[PDB]
Amino acid sequence: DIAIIGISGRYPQARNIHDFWKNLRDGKDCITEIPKDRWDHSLYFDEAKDKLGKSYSKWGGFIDGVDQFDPLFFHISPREAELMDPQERLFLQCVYETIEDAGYTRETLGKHEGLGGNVGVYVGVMYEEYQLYASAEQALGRALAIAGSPASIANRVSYFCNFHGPSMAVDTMCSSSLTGIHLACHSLQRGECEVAIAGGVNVSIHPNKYLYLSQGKFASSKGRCESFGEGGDGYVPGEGVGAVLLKPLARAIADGDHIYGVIKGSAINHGGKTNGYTVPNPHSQSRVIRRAFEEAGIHPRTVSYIEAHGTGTSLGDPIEIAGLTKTFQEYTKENQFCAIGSAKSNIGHGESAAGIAGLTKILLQMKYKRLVPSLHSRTLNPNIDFSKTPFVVQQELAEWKRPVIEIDGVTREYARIAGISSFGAGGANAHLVIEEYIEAEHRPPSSISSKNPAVIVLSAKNKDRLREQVQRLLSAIREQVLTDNDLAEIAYTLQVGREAMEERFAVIVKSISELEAKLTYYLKDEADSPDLFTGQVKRNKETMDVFAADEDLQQAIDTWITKGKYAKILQMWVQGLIFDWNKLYGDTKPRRISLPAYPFARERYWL
Amino acid sequence: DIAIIGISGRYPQARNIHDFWKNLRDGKDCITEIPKDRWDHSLYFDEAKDKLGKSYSKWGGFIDGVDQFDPLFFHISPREAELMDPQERLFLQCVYETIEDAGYTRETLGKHEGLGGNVGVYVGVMYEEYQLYASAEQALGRALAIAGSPASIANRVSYFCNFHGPSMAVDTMCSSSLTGIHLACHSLQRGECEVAIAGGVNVSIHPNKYLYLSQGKFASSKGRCESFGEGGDGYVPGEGVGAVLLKPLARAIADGDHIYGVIKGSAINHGGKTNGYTVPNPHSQSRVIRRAFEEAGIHPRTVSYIEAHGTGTSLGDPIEIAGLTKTFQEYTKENQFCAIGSAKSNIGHGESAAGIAGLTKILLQMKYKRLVPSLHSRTLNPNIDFSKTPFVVQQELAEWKRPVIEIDGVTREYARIAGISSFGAGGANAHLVIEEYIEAEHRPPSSISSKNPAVIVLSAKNKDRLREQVQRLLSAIREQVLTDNDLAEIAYTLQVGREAMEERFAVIVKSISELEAKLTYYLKDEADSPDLFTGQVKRNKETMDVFAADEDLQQAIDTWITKGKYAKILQMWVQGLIFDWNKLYGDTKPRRISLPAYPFARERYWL
Repeated sequence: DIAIIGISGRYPQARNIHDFWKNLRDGKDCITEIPKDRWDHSLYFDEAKDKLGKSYSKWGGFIDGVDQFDPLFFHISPREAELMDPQERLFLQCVYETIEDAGYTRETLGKHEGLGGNVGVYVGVMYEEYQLYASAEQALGRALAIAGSPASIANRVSYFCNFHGPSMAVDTMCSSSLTGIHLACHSLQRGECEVAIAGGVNVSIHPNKYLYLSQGKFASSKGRCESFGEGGDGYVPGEGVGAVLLKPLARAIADGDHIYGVIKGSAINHGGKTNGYTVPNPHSQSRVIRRAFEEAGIHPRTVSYIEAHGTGTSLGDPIEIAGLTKTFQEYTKENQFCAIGSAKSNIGHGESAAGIAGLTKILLQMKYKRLVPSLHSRTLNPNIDFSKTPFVVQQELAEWKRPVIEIDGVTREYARIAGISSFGAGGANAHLVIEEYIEAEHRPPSSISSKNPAVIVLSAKNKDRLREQVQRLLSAIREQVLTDNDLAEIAYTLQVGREAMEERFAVIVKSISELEAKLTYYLKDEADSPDLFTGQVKRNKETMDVFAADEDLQQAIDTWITKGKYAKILQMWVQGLIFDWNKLYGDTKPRRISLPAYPFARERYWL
Repeated sequence: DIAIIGISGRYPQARNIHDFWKNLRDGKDCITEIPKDRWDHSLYFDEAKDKLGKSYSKWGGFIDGVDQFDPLFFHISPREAELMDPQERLFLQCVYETIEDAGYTRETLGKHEGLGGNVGVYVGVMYEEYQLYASAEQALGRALAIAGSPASIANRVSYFCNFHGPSMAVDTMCSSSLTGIHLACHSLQRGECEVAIAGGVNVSIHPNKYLYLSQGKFASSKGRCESFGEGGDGYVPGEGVGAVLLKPLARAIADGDHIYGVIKGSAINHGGKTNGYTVPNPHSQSRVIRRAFEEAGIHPRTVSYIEAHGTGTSLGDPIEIAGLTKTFQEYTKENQFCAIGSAKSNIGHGESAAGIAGLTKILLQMKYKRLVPSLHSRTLNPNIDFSKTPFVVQQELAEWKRPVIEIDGVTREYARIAGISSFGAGGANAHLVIEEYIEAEHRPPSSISSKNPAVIVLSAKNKDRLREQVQRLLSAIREQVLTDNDLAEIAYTLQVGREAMEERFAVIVKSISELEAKLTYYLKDEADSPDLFTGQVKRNKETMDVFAADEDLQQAIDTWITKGKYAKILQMWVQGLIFDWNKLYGDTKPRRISLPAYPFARERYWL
């Protein structure tokens, strides 16, 4: 029982999980031609399978802004950033976004150690194609040295966030993210780490990838993308970066963090010797799925949705279906009781982030309570008939009904269990089982009233960043339909889940409508207005000692907080004082919620 | 308690662990100038730290024959081999050599599964610099596509050997091998794998490595190699490949496999935020060593030898010594009771195989019962004084005396415990604790006599390979001073630890001297002679069904074996028959011993 308390990711035509969900439910094939920002793309295309390495050329899912970073926010020189892997940059940003989404600060995440916290980091990456530019430059002349060591992608994260736990970069073909989650979960069970950060990353920036994908017949001709049925003969590579935060279920419940799902079981293996290399083994797939389900203590009859490795390959889909059918028929002989689909039909093939993307899709589906359509499964493979299999491919958006079944003379309404599979080209295979979280009790004791008004504080490094942050908060309060009953939750998340920074903005509000009105008024260029607090921290330094080496001022702060006079405390917190927000809540701690993260800058940095 | 039952490795100026031990005990600095087979090496040298990337140029440990392979033995086309990573080739060869050394066949290693065996594979590799040639070719014109994915290094091994367990390639800077051993040991404890193969690999084949190592001030000026003391300011990179076979101690004892050592405990972590990147944290080092020793249940007072990360860096050695001193002073305040050294002063800096090389050095020292001299530690660092520390650097070959101490009023003669540390540049740190294996009882019941003569069988794929194998066996029987009391052990190892192949040679022998005489006579070109059996397997195929679909012949074989008439059974095993050698030994199973492995061919294959 390992809970998920935070997730983030950038995927093609989607900067956030919310945009990803919008594209998923709208059924959008977010796969287009290669941008001109990357290689010219006209040197290698020939429309025939002869020796150029292309002819599977203008089809790939790409994330906008791969060369965008805010190195200053991380205390990194521009000269260092220009030569640090974009995978590393993007993973660092995604980990920070995930930590912010979880409602935890780097200085209080797993911090129950006294020196910085025992947090593990696991990242799935296959290859680095950034130093290949250095090699090309060396061959042409000049001199340049980019080195790889994909361990940096996690070591830099652990160094910046000051984590004291294991930091390793696993590597299994097309299953690195699932293997990383496997290892992180086992570390959590053993107690090596109190909290973990698992994830994966992949970006396509050098044509060598496509050249190899064509030299080997792993490409997908002129088809738009993966097709789970009807004569699919390849897969379309895609970019993608993602991360998820893992904590034991009991600790998450006690701390009150919002939980997306629970990873009940996990498994990995290798197929072995087959009739050639890069040929999957249905027996091994069945065994790994079997062991995952046993470790999870789950009856397959209770499963409702399973995400498959997909790839639309001619000789991967029937084998995967056979393995699933064999490992499901052992216990139940019923048919057409489960749904099957893949996010690859939407976003392409990450090859390292495929597993994390599928996990994100499953979590979004389980949060919005709606099964999402698949793509290109209109006709289905003629080779295999789904009538005998227990799987029916989902084609349209539908309510994910809570399963109700009858086993062994007993009728029960089981929860929403789901499965995800990821099989590597080399032979490595991985599987995860997931289940939804059911809250025990849910009631806020009317904590908002004239006796205790809501305090809203936002901190950033500049004026533009603060403006973007407030814009995003307003847009979120609109698009996620937030109410005045989750005002204390927003206040707590913003108080003890966002680092204090140079520029600070604070207001006292009563209703959500008043909050929105004051935020819009601030967006309008007005200087002097009531209940508006704005300030810096570095312009003022003479009174730092005055309020740092004095305890009677702390007693005055306690008295003012008891009285409810938040105006002065905010007027001087916006300036410079450390403030324990936790003691503001004597008891009945409010839970955390998802809010927009820091709007990093978009500075360009390339060789 | 995880036992070691087999090891292999190729290191500079050493094709085998025996040559490695010879060079270690002789105190040989096996670090020389870059061979002309690799890059020209005269393009980048300038003797000054200005912009060419060299000026730390002609100093590195290299393994002879990095482009040598026997693809036919592995059923791989020459065209495939020319474009498969030399790291992958060398690791495959080393894994086969390790399995052969352990006295286990691929078809009987962890084979208690019914379909091929649940064996795990873990490999430590930092970077692949082989596709950089493809990039250079692309830039210059033409077209070529080598792709990396260092997971292949393990996936190919698992596919060839038909293993059904996890196969992953970890990546931590300069600690990948130790992290792999960590993960393999925990998998063994959890039961995911019954047997494991851990290892590491590194080869230097592209100048970009040295260019980066100079651009960053991680190089070692004009000094020959690492210097643990007296003004060392860098490290010298080196090539190296190695592997070790891991099994639980009880299973190894029951199966009778020879055991090198026992891994009592292991630990890994990350330093965190320090005063800059690539700066070690003594507190983190102390904590990881602490946790390793607790997991091992070992009192540091009982430790006798500890291998350090070394690297001779100006700002790594005092910090490592401080960490070790802090984590050792907690329990004991005594000084100069332990020895410290590094194999890096001999073989350079593997950066992925450093840990496996140190483990090999420790195992060889613990087998030959002799502490080996360090190198370049004549004067020692003036900054740190070893008088207060519990460590004295070993400078000459000496007997590794069994420690005898007095703790808490109780005097005891403890075993030979040892430690090994490996710290990464990024911040990842790892530590292992090792202890020797003490046999309970040791006596052969005079199993060799006229009533049961020794049977010696050797199989290879050709005549030249068989000739080399017999030459190596004779040279080994001479150089390891084997007697006539370990004739049954050799017979069993050769019978149930070597795959039957096309060319087979069999003899019946009584004394070791007679064995050597017959082998030498065979080396001499004679055709017809007594007690000599030679044959093929594929020239004869008509009687295969005759002896495969007949059981009365099996009864005749049993009767002949009972009678002791081995001549006919060998005369026809040399031809084609499967034979269960195990039933030849009714009881009192003989143990396995280390013998030379298959002499792979030296075919050259490069871009």
